Amino acid sequence: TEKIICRDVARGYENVPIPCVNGVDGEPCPEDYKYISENCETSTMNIDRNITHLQHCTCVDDCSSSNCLCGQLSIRCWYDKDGRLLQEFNKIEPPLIFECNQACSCWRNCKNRVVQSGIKVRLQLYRTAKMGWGVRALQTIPQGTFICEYVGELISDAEADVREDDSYLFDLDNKDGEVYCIDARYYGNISRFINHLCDPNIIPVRVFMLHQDLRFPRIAFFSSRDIRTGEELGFDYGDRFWDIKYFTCQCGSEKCKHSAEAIALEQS
Amino acid sequence: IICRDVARGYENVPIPCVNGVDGEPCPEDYKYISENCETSTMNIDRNITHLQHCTCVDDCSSSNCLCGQLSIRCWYDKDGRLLQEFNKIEPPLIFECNQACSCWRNCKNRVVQSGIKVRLQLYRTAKMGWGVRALQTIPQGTFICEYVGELISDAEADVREDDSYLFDLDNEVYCIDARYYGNISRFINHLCDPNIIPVRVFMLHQDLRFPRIAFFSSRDIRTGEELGFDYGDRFWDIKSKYFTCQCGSEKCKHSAEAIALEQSRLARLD
Ligand SMILES: COc1cc2c(NC3CCN(C(C)C)CC3)nc(C3CCCCC3)nc2cc1OCCCN1CCCC1
Ligand SMILES: COc1cc2c(NC3CCN(C(C)C)CC3)nc(C3CCCCC3)nc2cc1OCCCN1CCCC1
Ligand SMILES: Nc1ncnc2c1ncn2[C@@H]1O[C@H](CSCC[C@H](N)C(=O)O)[C@@H](O)[C@H]1O
Ligand SMILES: Nc1ncnc2c1ncn2[C@@H]1O[C@H](CSCC[C@H](N)C(=O)O)[C@@H](O)[C@H]1O
Ligand SMILES: [Zn+2]
Ligand SMILES: [Zn+2]
Ligand SMILES: [Zn+2]
Ligand SMILES: [Zn+2]
Ligand SMILES: [Zn+2]
Ligand SMILES: [Zn+2]
Ligand SMILES: [Zn+2]
Ligand SMILES: [Zn+2]
Repeated sequence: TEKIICRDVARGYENVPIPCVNGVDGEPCPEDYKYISENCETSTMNIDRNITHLQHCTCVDDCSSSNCLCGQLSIRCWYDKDGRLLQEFNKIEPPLIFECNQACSCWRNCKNRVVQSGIKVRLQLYRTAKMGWGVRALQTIPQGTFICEYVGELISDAEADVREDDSYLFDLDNKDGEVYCIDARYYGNISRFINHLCDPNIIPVRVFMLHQDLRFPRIAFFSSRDIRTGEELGFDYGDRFWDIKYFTCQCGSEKCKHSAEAIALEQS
Repeated sequence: IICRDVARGYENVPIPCVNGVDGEPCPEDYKYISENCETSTMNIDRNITHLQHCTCVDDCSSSNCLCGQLSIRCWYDKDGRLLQEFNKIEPPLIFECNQACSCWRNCKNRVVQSGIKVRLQLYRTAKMGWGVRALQTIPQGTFICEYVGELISDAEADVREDDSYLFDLDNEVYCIDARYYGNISRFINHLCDPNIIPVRVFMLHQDLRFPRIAFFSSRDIRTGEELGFDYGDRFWDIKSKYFTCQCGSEKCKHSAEAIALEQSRLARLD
């Protein structure tokens, strides 16, 4: 039978509790990491936090106009009235989102402040059948809804290359510059338990909020379609992960590109 | 009511602005910010491994909370008010719980980080310009607001024309300048009979160069009563050559009447 291992893995740091359940085996709630709601540093990253370096808008409205400088920096503001990404949003090659900040003239509740307002959907940490821990939806989630942020430890490329466990690295590669990582192995949030799906229902987006240091985008997961209740969330880890990894994909999708069956067909 | 919220929704509560004295509109010669900002490379030590934290599995109400111990004892009661025994003359540093603690976000040692809870008003006074008054009764030791401004160096503070909004952070001295960037606390006037006290607090970082200033009530504050702290003699030694105190207290130490009595006491002596 299924039991509640923990009422809130986030210890009240989120807008909503993120409980933990297991109805598959006798493995307890994971405790081999530190839950953090916001990205942390373990060495000086010299993030540019200078308020005068912030590009901002002069909006006296709710930032719903074509004239919002912040919306313009993002090509257009991609959020609708309810905070969901527009259907026209490029899901394959997504643009950078520049949310409003503390230097804008607008209010804290303007239409360009979705990711900075945190988690709004009901999520659950649960034990899967062949992928260990996973994250599923406790409610129906419409397409373009913000889910959560890929929160971890901000580390350099030189540091990522010295780490034994690389199963929690998110790459932050820019146009023509530096390489920085988010490692969610020692420090991370709920997104560290999101598994790979060959048919994914969430997409990662590079977002800027309180700072605009281009070497440090924050990763926001948005639904890439309508998600049913109980449905497991997942994004494509990329071919680099499957080229690196010892274990085959257990997503079980009919359109699975990284199963042992699919791998053996490609080699043949 | 001239403005519904001077904080543009950045606070837990709206901070409205009123004027029933003159024709001056609500102030717009500054940028409202809910949190301290930087205008130069400050590099506040934000390394999570450098954080002193507790191992509390409870709500941090015990004598065993390391964070409470760093603060001598946790000075907050069940309701988040400072204990009566709290040294109001020479206050200790408060080390609130942080993201490295094992406790929950709603533990008993997280008062200042949970922001403004009292209903405040920005209003026009009779002889002190803009001031901040209470729209509710406030019990002693209640957290009011933070002295939010721009984080600047001593060398920078010495190069600034307007020094009427500087808060000193001495331990290498740093300042909070609330002239260009600031919050509601930038309108808190000086009172010779003060009802609020400043306290140095540490929360998400423990870079001792940058304590955050928290204002707590020093006594029970009636509704409508203007909030104010003692700016210190250093301010009145600077600013007396230009203006005198208008707090109107019977125990006023910086009124033109008090200044003229001291100069007459010295001329009678030597
Ligand atoms: C297979 O998993 C990844 C391995 C990665 C990896 N491997 C290095 C190889 C050298 N190795 C040394 C001990 C010899 C250290 C580890 N390196 C890097 C950056 C790349 C730029 C240069 C610095 C390092 N990123 C990775 C990202 C990976 O995940 C990809 C995204 C999907 N993740 C899954 C969970 C969250 C999102
Ligand atoms: C009169 O107000 C103050 C003036 C100050 C002041 N003045 C300097 C003098 C030199 N001057 C140069 C043109 C030569 C530049 C300005 N300097 C400093 C520090 C001292 C240590 C080294 C850096 C500078 N602190 C001050 C604090 C003050 O307020 C005290 C508290 C009350 N405030 C009221 C609002 C909120 C709290
Ligand atoms: N589609 C998939 N097939 C098999 N294993 C998967 C998978 N997706 C994720 N995993 C597992 O999850 C790791 C990435 S982090 C995901 C959280 C993890 N399942 C946990 O229990 O902590 C992968 O390295 C692998 O161990
Ligand atoms: N007790 C007092 N007597 C006379 N002026 C005062 C005062 N307390 C504060 N002030 C005024 O307030 C300044 C500090 S900032 C306080 C906010 C200010 N009253 C405003 O309208 O913006 C002082 O330099 C002085 O201009
Ligand atoms: Zn705008
Ligand atoms: Zn806006
Ligand atoms: Zn904006
Ligand atoms: Zn698969
Ligand atoms: Zn504790
Ligand atoms: Zn605590
Ligand atoms: Zn603590
Ligand atoms: Zn006075």
